[PDB]
Amino acid sequence: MDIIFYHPTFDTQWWIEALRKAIPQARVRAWKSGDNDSADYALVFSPPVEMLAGRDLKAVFALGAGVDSILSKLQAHPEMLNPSVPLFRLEDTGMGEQMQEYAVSQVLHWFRRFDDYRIQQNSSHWQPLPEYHREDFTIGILGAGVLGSKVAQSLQTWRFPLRCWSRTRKSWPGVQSFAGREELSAFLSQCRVLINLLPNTPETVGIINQQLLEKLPDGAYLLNLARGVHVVEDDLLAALDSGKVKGAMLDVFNREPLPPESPLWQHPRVTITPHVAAITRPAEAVEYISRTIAQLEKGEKVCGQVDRARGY
Amino acid sequence: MDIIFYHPTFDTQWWIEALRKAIPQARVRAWKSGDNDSADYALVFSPPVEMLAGRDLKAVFALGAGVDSILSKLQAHPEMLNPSVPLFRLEDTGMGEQMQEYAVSQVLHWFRRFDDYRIQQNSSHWQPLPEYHREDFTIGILGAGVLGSKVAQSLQTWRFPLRCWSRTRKSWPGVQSFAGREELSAFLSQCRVLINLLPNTPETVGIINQQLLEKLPDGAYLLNLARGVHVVEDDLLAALDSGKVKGAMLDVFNREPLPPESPLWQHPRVTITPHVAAITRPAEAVEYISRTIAQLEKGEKVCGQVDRARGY
Ligand SMILES: NC(=O)c1ccc[n+]([C@@H]2O[C@H](COP(=O)([O-])OP(=O)(O)OC[C@H]3O[C@@H](n4cnc5c(N)ncnc54)[C@H](OP(=O)(O)O)[C@@H]3O)[C@@H](O)[C@H]2O)c1
Ligand SMILES: NC(=O)c1ccc[n+]([C@@H]2O[C@H](COP(=O)([O-])OP(=O)(O)OC[C@H]3O[C@@H](n4cnc5c(N)ncnc54)[C@H](OP(=O)(O)O)[C@@H]3O)[C@@H](O)[C@H]2O)c1
Ligand code: NA
Ligand code: NA
Ligand code: NA
Ligand code: NA
Ligand code: NA
Ligand code: NA
Repeated sequence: MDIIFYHPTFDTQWWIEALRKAIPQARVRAWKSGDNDSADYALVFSPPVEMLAGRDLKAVFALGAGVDSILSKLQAHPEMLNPSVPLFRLEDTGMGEQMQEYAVSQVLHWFRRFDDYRIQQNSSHWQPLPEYHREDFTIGILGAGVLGSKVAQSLQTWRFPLRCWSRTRKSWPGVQSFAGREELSAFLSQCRVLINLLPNTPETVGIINQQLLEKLPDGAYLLNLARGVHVVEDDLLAALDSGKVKGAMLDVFNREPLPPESPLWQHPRVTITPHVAAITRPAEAVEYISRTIAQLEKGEKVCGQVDRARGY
Repeated sequence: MDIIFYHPTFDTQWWIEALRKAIPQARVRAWKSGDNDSADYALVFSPPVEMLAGRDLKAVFALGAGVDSILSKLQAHPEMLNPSVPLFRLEDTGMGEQMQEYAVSQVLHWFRRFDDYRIQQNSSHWQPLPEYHREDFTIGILGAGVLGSKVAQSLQTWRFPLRCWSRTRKSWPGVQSFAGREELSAFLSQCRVLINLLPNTPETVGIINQQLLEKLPDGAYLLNLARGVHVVEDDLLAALDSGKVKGAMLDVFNREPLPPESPLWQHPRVTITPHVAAITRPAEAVEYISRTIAQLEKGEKVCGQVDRARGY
């Protein structure tokens, strides 16, 4: 088999050698413009149209969890990916654990009021604060997917009440499952902490807006780990200023790098990380890709597959 | 049986009623000066000498995990507690989990470089930082006791390399156990994060000093959850300023409330909480005390007992 690889910023030489070692029967090469030699599999991130267009590939692997950019690209250039080509994405490959690290750290951070103590430390002010209680600290997770379930599981360890929201019902014992736009209000009403792990689709763009934020309990916390387009930044700023939202930690934004004029940077109740919540671990991705190719060759079921009509 | 209760700041009425409900055969009363009526058990925090002196109690329960103040008090007033009186302390009663919340949150906080991103956010500066790796993030725990083991266990969940230090060898699979002054250097040499859960004894006062801090790897983190007397604050400040210690989160200090003149308050790399790491949960303490009295009455073994010669 022949594998073509393309990523704009990763260590291409490392990946290619690791793929050769993991799939010894594969000829693995870096794709450059002009290469129209055959390929059975394409491993891509932000690929050019010319790399995929008119290729009857056996599969394409998107080297990330989110596929919103490939899809919108294929939207603008429908000839980029023939409809017979299955599209795969990275399911977990270390991003589950990284999302758990981020979510558990910050949730405990808010629950133990380290944000308040930091404000007080700024004034050299010593004052113990009343403790919060698990019953008042229900955590709602917006997507209930590969990453959503991982986060939920890690938070169950800490005995927080848990609820998730998705398109289809989930069966997680101890997590109250909400499904559909019609149940979104009920879900929101108890979320002391709202964690966003939705994919970017037309049905979810802008979903965290004034209408959503007003359904939250007062003094809620927003942890946006998914895509910046999910949040209407002005509505968030208004909810922060009214006390509706006590605090927000944001890893993604409508424009990235977040422009320095944005009020989010210097807002006392906002924490910013430069889109680093979860990046794939190359050794785990190489294991996942070679295992998936192997299952494809054996006729076994794989499932980590992107539904291009559904949008994720 | 007769129980006398004394605490300077807790809700005495709540405790007394909860103890009555949990031990229905007990007459439970709040101790006030002048009360020399009989008592089988004393539940005390920071008691006056007059409450205990010359009483042939069946047991005394210190309403906390640390007993350094009762002991030093009994040191200054040897008649306060007859040597036949067994002294008990609160083992866990919810402080294990609270120490796990604090330790896991901050360790992940440092490991994911949220401290660096916060510095950068202060300048509205957007920059992803190289990730840290578990192999370089060994966590050492200074005490290996009730709270030390709880913290170690919660950190094992996250796959950090773990090592503990104590007087006696421990048998925790996956945690490398160090014991005695003679092995303290070897223990320190790999501690990327040093978590202090020692009791305050004459053998441990001042142990975190220039000599200890220089044995640490560079860019270490100090998390002091035990007693302020363990840390020589000037030596810590010097290690912070030289880059030896990247960061310190401190819940306890040599004087409390930490005086506002202390450089710790405004130091960029120091986080301060007003001695709130772990407080006992009254319902869990009442359960532990009544269960312990019950075991004492049945002749079973209890063990949560303070060794007054040893100092903890
Ligand atoms: N560094 C970073 O910040 C970072 C890293 C990785 C990923 N991410 C983001 O995290 C997202 C989640 O990844 P994942 O692997 O967990 O995705 P996933 O397994 O595909 O899960 C997505 C979840 O969103 C739900 N969903 C989709 N559309 C919906 C709608 N209209 N209404 C309600 N629920 C809807 C799905 O419901 P069903 O279960 O019913 O299908 C699913 O539970 C990615 O899409 C990516 O944008 C961010
Ligand atoms: N809010 C707060 O900040 C807060 C709350 C609760 C407790 N604390 C502090 O946390 C401490 C720990 O409580 P705990 O219940 O975990 O106590 P513990 O079960 O008695 O454990 C103490 C540990 O320290 C070790 N140790 C004592 N002296 C030593 C020495 N000279 N050299 C080496 N190791 C020594 C002991 O070793 P062995 O196992 O060999 O005996 C033991 O493992 C308390 O004493 C208290 O000061 C703070
Ligand atoms: Na390339
Ligand atoms: Na993409
Ligand atoms: Na609680
Ligand atoms: Na009292
Ligand atoms: Na004490
Ligand atoms: Na790692």
